[PDB]
Parts: sequence; structure tokens; C-alpha cells
Amino acid sequence: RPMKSMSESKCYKNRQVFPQDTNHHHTMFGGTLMANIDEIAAITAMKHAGAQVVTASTDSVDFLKPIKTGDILQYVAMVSYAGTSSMEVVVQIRIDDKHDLAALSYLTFVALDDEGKPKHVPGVYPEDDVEKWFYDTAPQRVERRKARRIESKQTIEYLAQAQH
Amino acid sequence: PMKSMSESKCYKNRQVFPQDTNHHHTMFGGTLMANIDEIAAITAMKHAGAQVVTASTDSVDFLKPIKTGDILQYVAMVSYAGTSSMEVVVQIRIDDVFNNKHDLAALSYLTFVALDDEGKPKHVPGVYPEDDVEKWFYDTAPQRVERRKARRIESKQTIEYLAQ
Amino acid sequence: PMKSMSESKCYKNRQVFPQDTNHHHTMFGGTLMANIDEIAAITAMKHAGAQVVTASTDSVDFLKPIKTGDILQYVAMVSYAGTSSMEVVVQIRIDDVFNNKHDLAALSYLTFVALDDEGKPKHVPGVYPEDDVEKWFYDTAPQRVERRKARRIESKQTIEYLAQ
Amino acid sequence: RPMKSMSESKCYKNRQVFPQDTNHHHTMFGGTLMANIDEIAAITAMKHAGAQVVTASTDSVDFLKPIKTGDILQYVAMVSYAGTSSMEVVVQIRIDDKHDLAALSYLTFVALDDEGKPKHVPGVYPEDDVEKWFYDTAPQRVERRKARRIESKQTIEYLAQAQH
Amino acid sequence: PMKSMSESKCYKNRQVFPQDTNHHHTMFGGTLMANIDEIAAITAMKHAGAQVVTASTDSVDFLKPIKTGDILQYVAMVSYAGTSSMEVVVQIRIDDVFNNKHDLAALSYLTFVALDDEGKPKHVPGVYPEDDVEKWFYDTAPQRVERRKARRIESKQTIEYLAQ
Amino acid sequence: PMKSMSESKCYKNRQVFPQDTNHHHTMFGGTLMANIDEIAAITAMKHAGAQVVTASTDSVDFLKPIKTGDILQYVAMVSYAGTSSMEVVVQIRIDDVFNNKHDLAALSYLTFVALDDEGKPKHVPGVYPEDDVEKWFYDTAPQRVERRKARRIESKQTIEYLAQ
Ligand SMILES: CCCC(=O)SCCNC(=O)CCNC(=O)[C@@H](O)C(C)(C)COP(=O)(O)OP(=O)(O)OC[C@H]1O[C@@H](n2cnc3c(N)ncnc32)[C@H](O)[C@@H]1OP(=O)(O)O
Ligand SMILES: CCCC(=O)SCCNC(=O)CCNC(=O)[C@@H](O)C(C)(C)COP(=O)(O)OP(=O)(O)OC[C@H]1O[C@@H](n2cnc3c(N)ncnc32)[C@H](O)[C@@H]1OP(=O)(O)O
Ligand SMILES: CC(C)(COP(=O)(O)OP(=O)(O)OC[C@H]1O[C@@H](n2cnc3c(N)ncnc32)[C@H](O)[C@@H]1OP(=O)(O)O)[C@@H](O)C(=O)NCCC(=O)NCCS
Ligand SMILES: CC(C)(COP(=O)(O)OP(=O)(O)OC[C@H]1O[C@@H](n2cnc3c(N)ncnc32)[C@H](O)[C@@H]1OP(=O)(O)O)[C@@H](O)C(=O)NCCC(=O)NCCS
Repeated sequence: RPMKSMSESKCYKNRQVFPQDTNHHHTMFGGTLMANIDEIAAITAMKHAGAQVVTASTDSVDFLKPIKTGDILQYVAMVSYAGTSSMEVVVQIRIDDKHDLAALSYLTFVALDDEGKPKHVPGVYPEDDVEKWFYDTAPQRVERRKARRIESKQTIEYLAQAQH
Repeated sequence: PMKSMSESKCYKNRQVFPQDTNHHHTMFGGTLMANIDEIAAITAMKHAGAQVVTASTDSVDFLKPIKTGDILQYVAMVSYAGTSSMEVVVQIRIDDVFNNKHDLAALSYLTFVALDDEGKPKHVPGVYPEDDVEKWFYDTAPQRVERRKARRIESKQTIEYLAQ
Repeated sequence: PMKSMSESKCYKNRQVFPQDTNHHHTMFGGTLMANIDEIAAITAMKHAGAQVVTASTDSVDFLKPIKTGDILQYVAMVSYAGTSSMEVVVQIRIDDVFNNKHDLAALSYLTFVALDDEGKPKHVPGVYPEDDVEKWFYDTAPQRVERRKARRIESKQTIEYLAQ
Repeated sequence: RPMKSMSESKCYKNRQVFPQDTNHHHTMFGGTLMANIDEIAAITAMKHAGAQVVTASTDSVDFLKPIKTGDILQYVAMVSYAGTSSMEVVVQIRIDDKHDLAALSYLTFVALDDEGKPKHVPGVYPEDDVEKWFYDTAPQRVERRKARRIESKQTIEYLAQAQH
Repeated sequence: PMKSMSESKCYKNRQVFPQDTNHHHTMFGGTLMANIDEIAAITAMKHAGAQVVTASTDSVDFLKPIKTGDILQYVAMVSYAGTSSMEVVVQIRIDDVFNNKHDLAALSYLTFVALDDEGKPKHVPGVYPEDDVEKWFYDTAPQRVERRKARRIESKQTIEYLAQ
Repeated sequence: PMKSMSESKCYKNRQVFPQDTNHHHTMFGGTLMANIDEIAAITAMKHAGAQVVTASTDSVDFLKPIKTGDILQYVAMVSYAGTSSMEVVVQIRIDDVFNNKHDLAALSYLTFVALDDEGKPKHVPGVYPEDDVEKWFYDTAPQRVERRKARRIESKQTIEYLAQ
């Protein structure tokens, strides 16, 4: 199948952190971060897929270090895994000084056709070491995400029964 | 000291406005995550009786598309209490006001950490369920928690690698 | 056909963000009114089992200042059911998560009208209280309703005069 | 006491109604209207008072005619009554063609000093007929607002008892 | 066919809040520009008697910092009428309610084009001044118009050239 | 002291949604301008190594309508370095993910000034280009700078004159 580099659809974001972006302890609101993460990931996935996409799941968001008033942020997003119709997008959130990693997130997107049906996406390959790390560690993440979906179906059925 | 899941359980009924949705009239994943985080944090704060921070979004499963004009019900509760951490589960339902029936649109799990005035992790009360759904989430929590703990290991591996 | 006040009762737990407050860190009256209207409409829709429109905001009493960082609980319910109209009462409380205690920050009464698919006023179910607070608002509704009806007269006088 | 004309602090607003401002039946959201109303009223009150102000209450908002996608709106706000430290602001919302009155609102504001204590405001006088209508009909509205406050205190006490 | 400059004059009043400012309490240029575009568009729309689009924004100089708590009045009117295009002049004033002071902080010029339902440029009424200030803007418009028209060519050229 | 133009280059990616457009699916100029100002400021801040303020925005020509669903890439870099001031050039491109097409829709120039903690203008590093496109902007900057500097005088004059 047609292949793309991870760099090819890679997206960047630069953002300032203002007092209105943080709580009274000067820590940036998680919701704002989450909104930015999803936004940049969706564009990256659309670029890789060459089609419209939908967020299937947020696999994880880890908040490693507090982001503070006055900090400058750089977001880096890229496709780290390509299934048949699905993509894993990895998003790094760094505090710009040289850069410190403030947060790490993985999301899964599904490409859709004009009919709204899942559509095939190109494969992806890394070119430099970091890209290779994310590419190499993805299959394990994917398998875990799949196991979690399996368990989730049990909960959904229980919750559907709870309503009747 | 222990609290019931009901003591800190939180609800939110919300309309989905155009500012919340994309060009396909589907609610932003980022916005949903921000709303989820917002209500979950309040639940965690109520349970801990102290300030909290979002440690992670463990997962968000986007089950059914949420559309402009939909009515949503968010339900959040503490399903697990560690030493300093809490798992909050958030159910996001699409309310059918005409038929008094609701569809589960999304399911999310998050981890919060309670802090003292000095800003260091602080002990939280234990938690216990009382009704069936509470018991379902409470009973299935240990397996999720083990996964979260497993993820932390990998995040640390990636951080360690990225420091290059 | 009659419904209990509990059947359509709605809740909202919300954090107050900087985007919601002025330079004195006080929440906008307009924003509070928008949130009030939003939750009240959902309650009215649930009760009517049909689409609704806001006929009027009968009053909003701003009792205690709401500040950036506050946690709010909104509670909305139908306190009166006319032929096509409903009175919805909304309580806005400031939650003290530390002490599990809340202060009443604002009180509001609104009138909604149910509509059919053709867009004309439509009959709504009757309403009855079950617990003490519900009974309080239900019992005091007739006096408020007479005031609202009295106001309509004056609004019509003013409209009639303004047509000049 | 020092006196100001109603025209002296009068404020205007012109706004377009876009599809994103209206629901699926092309009717403008009440919350947006309410937000604009409070915003313009607060500025009018500040201008009249020559000081910071707070919204004491929203005395009423009547939605007389549906506002639709593509409509052009004009807001007119002015002080129609001046107590000792308080002001009534009347806000007219018109659909611009010659103009049709879509909504009518009355709010009460309280002027505060730098210490945050209620402060005396100038008196107000009308100059043209419409201003005179609003000025002339105010005392009755004020008295009704006062009677309503009296009743509200009973509810607040009941709700405060309900919590213990 | 001719209209006065005052006939289509539009207003917007808004105060500057902390969420609108940087770390030192200075208003964002983008917020100001968004507001300018909004009010100018309404004026142009009213004068044209049809939908409009922004063809261009002339430069804007920020001479003095606009600060948290400042109250701004935006005033817009048509200063020139071409065939299908209009120059809109927007005055941005700081209202100092405390001292009854009204200072002009910034001046902005924009060009709007009237369009028909087919989306094609449409003839507009002409415009005429009535007082000295209106006449000043009216008199100085032609030079600005000829310069921006030349500038459009320069812009097209630069874009075409860079696409290489 | 010198920095490359690429060294402080900043990015922002955002798609155009219905809430961002007028009745005919065309993007608001104000939204574009807000985005431009945001990304330019971050670039200037990074290059300066200090806080910055927008001194001015050169004119912007809207040559082609930006439409609902378009994906925009904002790219900002410093094209000129004065003593305390910088010219920031912002390219706005429409990414067409479907066809792997990247077209330059608009170009914008802004002037930023670096300030010290006292709020006084501060010396900035110089800037140098490395590739042809950077060099083009670098080469054409002085003319733009001298013209805007003259224009500031004109702006001050006009404001001083109108205050009469
Ligand atoms: C309400 C206002 C909005 C906000 O402030 S929240 C927006 C999120 N923004 C942030 O900046 C959060 C930054 N993250 C941090 O500060 C973290 O390091 C945090 C949560 C304080 C933990 O600090 P540490 O020094 O690592 O403490 P610790 O290692 O002993 O762990 C304490 C408990 O927290 C858990 N934890 C830490 N990191 C986690 C993670 N990524 N995901 C899930 N769980 C995590 C950890 O398992 C531990 O649990 P327990 O105490 O054994 O029950
Ligand atoms: C959820 C999406 C957001 C929205 O659409 S709501 C934002 C508000 N925007 C609007 O455009 C509402 C416009 N207002 C209207 O359309 C009204 O005329 C309305 C409510 C439909 C009533 O239409 P009418 O032709 O006058 O019908 P009607 O005179 O027979 O009265 C029907 C019931 O409604 C009541 N009512 C009408 N106007 C009212 C008012 N200002 N304040 C309080 N109550 C009012 C009226 O008392 C009557 O009650 P009942 O049926 O006897 O129980
Ligand atoms: C995913 C969705 C589009 C349809 O689900 P579906 O019918 O089960 O799709 P399919 O069964 O045909 O599976 C096809 C792909 O979807 C992936 N997928 C489906 N659900 C997933 C989930 N919870 N998590 C991760 N991947 C998922 C599958 O892995 C598969 O990818 P692959 O074949 O490349 O391996 C829908 O459930 C959904 O996501 N609604 C939410 C709307 C939304 O996301 N709004 C906010 C962001 S736009
Ligand atoms: C009103 C408030 C400032 C303090 O109330 P208070 O202590 O009772 O004030 P006072 O008893 O000293 O009364 C002084 C004035 O307030 C007026 N007032 C007080 N409560 C009022 C109410 N519910 N409705 C109308 N007027 C009221 C009184 O009429 C009086 O005016 P007057 O002397 O000119 O006739 C406070 O309760 C409040 O409004 N908090 C809400 C914050 C807010 O409004 N946020 C959104 C908008 S900024």
C-alpha cells in the first residue's frame, strides 16, 4: 500500500500561557491542553489520511509536569501507527526554554469517505530516531487499546441493561 | 475514613451548541474531553476534600457521534481511591427528552491526585459503592488501575529515551 | 397526564473560569443568565416532552458574588404548569467542597412555552411535588405566576405605546 | 442631587444574527441575547453612576418576537430610574428593517465605591416621549421588584433551613 | 441614490477584561481587530442594503496600551462609496466614566464589498457627510482608496510570485 | 548577536468551522486577524527573548474567500530586526489534504516591540535569512519598515487633530 513518512504529515503548535489560562496556583487548565491536543491531532490525522477523520478514542493523556503562567509551549503531533482505516497520533507537549516534556498523549483516529464509511489510509514509516521510538513502541499500545475495547463492551452492555 | 460513591457523584446536563461542533456538526473531541475533565475534577475535589490535579486521562471511548443540538448528560463518580490518587469515571449520555430514554455516547476514565496547601500529594478517603452501577464501576476498577500503572512504566521509558 | 417535579429535574456542576468573569473576578450576570436559561430549557423540554422556547426570564436575584475559581451547582425544576407554559425555578449554589456545605448565590424563575412541530403552543403535562423543597417552590408558584401575568399586561402597554 | 439626562448615558449596540447564533428552527439562542443585554446594561449603568457597578437583579426579560437567522439587531439601553445607590436600566432589543421590538428587559444595578460599598448615584430625567414613558412607568416596576424581594427572603431562609 | 454617513452609523461598547489581556494587563491586538471587523461589517451591510464581505483591512497603529478595565466604544460609518465597495471608518474610543472623559485611542479603515444573492459584486448607494468630522473623513477618503486599490495589486503580485 | 529567521519560526494549524463564518460559508476577517496576531506574537517573543507587544498591523487584503472546512496553516517569522522592534511576516496557507495541495491565501506583516520588565523598549537580537524565500522577505523589509514608521506619525497626527 502507499506509504508516507511520519514527518510528512507532522504538525506543530506554538502557544503562550497567560494568567487567564491558569488557575490560582498558576497551573494551566487541563481542558485547554486537551482541546489543543485533540485539535492538532485531528489535523495531523487528516493530513496523513488525505480524508476526513473522526476521533475513535483518546488512548491516553499523561500530564507529566505542571505547566505554569508565563511558560511557552510547543506541540508536536504525528502518526505513529497506521492500521487499515485507523491511525494512532502521538502528541508531545513541551515547555520551550532546549525543551522539557510537559505532557504526552496518544489518540486513535478513523478515516472516513464521503459516504461516512471507514476508508483505507496509507502506511507510515519513521526516518529519525524519535520517530522510530514512537513507531516501534506503537504495536504494544495498539494491542493494549484493543484489550481495553474488549473490556469496555462488557461495561456498555451492563449500562444498557441498567436502563431497562 | 471512607465515603460512598454517591457523596461526591456529580451530574451535568448540557446542550450542544454550534461553537462546540465542527463543519460536520460533530462535537469536538477536545471539547468533550474538557467538559469531562471539568466535571471529573469537581467529583475528585468533593471526594478528596482537597484541591486536585489531573494526572491523566486514562481513556475516552467515543461510542456514538454527538451532534449540534443534542442534549447531553454527564455523570461522574470516584470508582477507585489509592493513597493520593483517585479514578473518576465519567459517563456521557445523549438524552432523548421526547422518549425519556438515553444513549451512551462516550465513556471516560481519569486519574486525579489530591494535593495539600503545600502542593504535595495528600491522602484521600477510601470509597465504597452502594447501588448496582456504582458497584459495576467499583468492581471493574482494579483491572483498569493495573493498566494505568503499567502505562506509567512505558511513559517513563519514553521520557527517558526522549531525554536525548 | 401529570409528572413529578423529580422526573424532569436537572443538575449542573460547573467550575467558574476566567473567561466567565470580569476585571473584578466576578462572574458576568449575562453568563449566569445564559447558564440558567440553558439548564432550565432542558428541564422544560423534559417535562413538556416537546420543544420549548424561553418566553421570559421572570427574575434573577443575585444574592452572593460568584468568583473566578468557584464551584457552582445549578438545580432546575418545573414549579408550575399552565396550559402551554411552564415555570422553571433555578437555584444556583456555591459549593464548598472542603466543608461539604453550599451557599445560595442566586435564585431565578423563568417561563417556557412548549411548541408542536408546526411551531404553535402545545399542551404540557401537569406537575406535582414530592419532597419538601419541591413543595415549597410548588406552593409559592401561584403568587409568582399572577405577577408574571400582571407583567405581561404592562409589557403590552409599553409595546402599544412604543408603536409610535 | 446632581442630575443626568437619560440620553447622557444611553448606549447602543448593532449585531448580525448568523446561522451559528440560532437553533435548527433558525431562532436565536436566548443565552446570547441575555449575555448581550447584561453587557450593554452594565456599561450604561457604569456611565450613569460614574463608578463601578454590580447587577443586583434581572427584573425581567420578555421575548416578544422570535429573532431569526439573517435578522439585524439594535440594542438600546438607558437608566430609567435612579434610587439612592441603585439604577434601573431598560434595554430594548429591536429587529432592524424602521424597527420591530423583539425583546424588552429591565435590570437593577448597584453602584459601588473603591471600598466596594454602595455609593450614591445622580438622579435621572427624560427629555423625549419614549424616555418619559419609561421614566414614568418605573416607580410601579420598582415597587413590584421590592415586593418580590420581600417574598424572596422567605424562600432563601427556607432553603437555608433545608440544608441543616 | 445617497445616504448620510450617520444614517448607517453603528456602535459597539465593550469593556476590557483580564481574559482579553497579556501578562502586563494590555489588551490583545487581535481582540481589538475582531471587534473592529464586526462593527464595520454591520455598518457596511446597513449602508449597502445587502450582504457584505471584508475586502481588506488598512493598517492599524497601536499608539497607547489599552488596559484591563478600560471601556471601549467602537463607532463605525461609511466614509466613501464606490461602485460596489465602501470604505468604513471605525473610531475606537476609551470611555472614562469616572471623569466623563472620552479619548480617541485608535482609528481604523476597512474596505467592504456589497454582494448579490449570486455572490457577485452589487451597486451600493452613495454616501454624504453632514457635520465637520464626517466631512473630514469623507474628504480624505479618495487618497486612501486609490492607495489601497494599488496595494491590492501589490498583494496579488506578491502571492503569485511566492508561489514559485 | 544574530538569529536565523527559521530559529524563531512559529506555526499554528486550524480548520474553519461554521461558527467562524458568515451566512455564505465565508470566514470572518476578524478571526483570521486574531490568529495572525497570536502566532506573530509568539514568534516575536521567541526571537526577542523577552515579552513583546504589537506596535502595529500592516494592511491585509482578502483576495480569495476562505471557506468552511478549509484547513489553514499560519507560519510566522521575524523578517527584520531594528533596535527594539521586529517585523513579523505571517503566511496563511490553505492545506488541501485531499489533493496534497498547499496554496498561499494571504500574507500579513506586523510590527512587534520587545520590552523589559519595567515595560520599556529593549534591544533585540538581529535576524538573518538562510534560504531564498526567507531572503526575499529579509530583502524587502526595509522599505516596509520605513513606510510604516512614517505611517505611525500620520496616525498620531490624525488622532491629535481629531481631538478638536
Ligand atoms: C483544577 C485546576 C486544573 C489543574 O491544575 S489540572 C491540569 C493537568 N496539569 C498538570 O500540570 C498536572 C501535572 N502533573 C503532576 O504534577 C504530577 O507529577 C502529579 C499528578 C502531581 C504526581 O506527581 P509525583 O511527584 O510524580 O507524585 P507520585 O509519583 O508519588 O504519584 C502520586 C500519585 O499520583 C499517581 N500518578 C502520578 N502520575 C500519574 C500519571 N501520569 N497518570 C496516572 N497516575 C499518576 C501515582 O500513581 C500516585 O498514585 P498513589 O498515590 O500511589 O495512589
Ligand atoms: C431552545 C432554543 C432557544 C430558543 O429558541 S429560546 C430564546 C427566546 N427567543 C424567542 O424568540 C422567543 C420568542 N417569543 C415567542 O415566540 C412568544 O410569542 C411565545 C412564547 C411563543 C408565545 O407566543 P403567543 O402567540 O403570544 O401565544 P400565547 O399568547 O397564547 O401564550 C402562550 C403561553 O405562553 C405565555 N406567555 C406568552 N408570552 C409570555 C411572556 N413574555 N412571558 C411569560 N409568559 C408568556 C402565556 O402566558 C401563555 O401561557 P398559557 O398557555 O396560558 O399557560
Ligand atoms: C468509530 C465510529 C466512527 C464507528 O465505529 P465502528 O462502527 O465500530 O467502526 P468499525 O467497526 O467499522 O472499525 C473500523 C475501524 O475503527 C477502529 N475503531 C473502532 N472503534 C475504536 C475504538 N473505541 N478505539 C480505537 N479504534 C477503534 C477500529 O480499530 C478499526 O480500525 P482498523 O480496521 O484500521 O484496525 C464511531 O463509533 C465514533 O467514533 N463516534 C464518535 C464521534 C466522535 O469521535 N466525535 C469527536 C471527534 S470527531
Ligand atoms: C447587592 C449586593 C452588592 C449587596 O446586597 P446588600 O448588602 O443587601 O446591599 P444594601 O442592603 O446595602 O442595599 C443598597 C442597595 O442595593 C439595592 N438592592 C439590594 N438588593 C437588591 C435586589 N435583589 N434587587 C434590587 N435591588 C437590590 C437596594 O435597592 C439598595 O438600593 P437603594 O438604596 O438605592 O434603594 C450583592 O448582594 C450582590 O448583588 N451580589 C451579586 C454579584 C453579581 O451581581 N454578579 C453578576 C453581576 S456583576
